[PDB]
Amino acid sequence: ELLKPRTLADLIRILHELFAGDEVNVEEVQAVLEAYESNPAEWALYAKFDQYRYTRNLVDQGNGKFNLMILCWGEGHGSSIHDHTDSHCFLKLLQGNLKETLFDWPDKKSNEMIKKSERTLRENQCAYINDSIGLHRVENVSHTEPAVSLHLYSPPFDTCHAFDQRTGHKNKVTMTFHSKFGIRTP
Ligand SMILES: N[C@@H](CSOO)C(=O)O
Ligand SMILES: [Fe+2]
Repeated sequence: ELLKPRTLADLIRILHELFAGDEVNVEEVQAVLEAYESNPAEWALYAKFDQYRYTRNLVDQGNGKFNLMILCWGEGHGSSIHDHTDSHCFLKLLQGNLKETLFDWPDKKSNEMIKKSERTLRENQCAYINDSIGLHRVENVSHTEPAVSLHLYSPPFDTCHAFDQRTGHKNKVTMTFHSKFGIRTP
């Protein structure tokens, strides 16, 4: 039974229940993420920005089944075009707006990767991606407003591929945490 999370801590407790088993009900998880109303005081501890690129801040390590983290995007900060390593990936906006651009998996032949679609993700909305859906790029295109997002990945993963938009060629990247549980982890 899905109830509205009252706070980030409550959301975390609910997520531990939803991931207690071996499978994932994507629509239920997205619905509970969306139902949490962002409260900046509750996540300020994790919202550690860097001037030059977006940061990844671990909030909860789940139950062996997922990682929950907060990403902090300065003005103009964005990602590579990337995949999600055979995992579910939910993104909920906590502050600001992000542009998500979708791309198909490239063919083996070298070619420009042309966007398939794009949308603006707005405060409190929860999006979902997985490799079956495609690849994406996520960007804070604002010149004036930093963005903060809450991401849930299941299973957890710490490597992915970045894709060259000009050719479709991929390179393996190791992801790092800027902080864990509020503690900077240089
Ligand atoms: N997947 C990117 C963020 S966009 O992914 O919803 C990352 O975890 O760094
Ligand atoms: Fe992503």
